[PDB]
Amino acid sequence: TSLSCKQCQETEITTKNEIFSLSLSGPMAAYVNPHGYVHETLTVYKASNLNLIGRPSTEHSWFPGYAWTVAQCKICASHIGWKFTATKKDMSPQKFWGLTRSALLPTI
Ligand SMILES: O=c1ccn(-c2cnc3c4c(ccn23)C2(CCNCC2)CO4)c(=O)[nH]1
Ligand SMILES: [Zn+2]
Repeated sequence: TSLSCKQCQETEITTKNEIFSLSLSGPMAAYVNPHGYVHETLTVYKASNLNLIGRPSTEHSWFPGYAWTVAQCKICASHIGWKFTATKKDMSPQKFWGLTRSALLPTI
């Protein structure tokens, strides 16, 4: 139960027992960005070895209620996913992560 950066390979990002379904039609979804490109994601509660980058934004957020910040590998600066943060106190969970499945190992 261990998932790692695909590019540098050594770095543990998260474990499989951190996965959860917030699509509610699965933990694994696919979302389209503004330019029309499709990203196949995986929602997890917790992840580490990630440098965040930029302010949280809600421009075209895939989870309404939440804002997204870009996330990268500490080591190789490879784009892993985004971190989602709630915009009010009442929501739950308050924060989680949406990771690119094709950026992790093993890919599932
Ligand atoms: O919830 C999410 C998570 C990530 N994204 C996302 C992934 N790639 C982009 C992206 C932009 C905005 C959002 N995203 C652009 C649009 C044009 N101006 C620069 C930013 C270019 O690439 C979301 O759209 N929603
Ligand atoms: Zn890496």
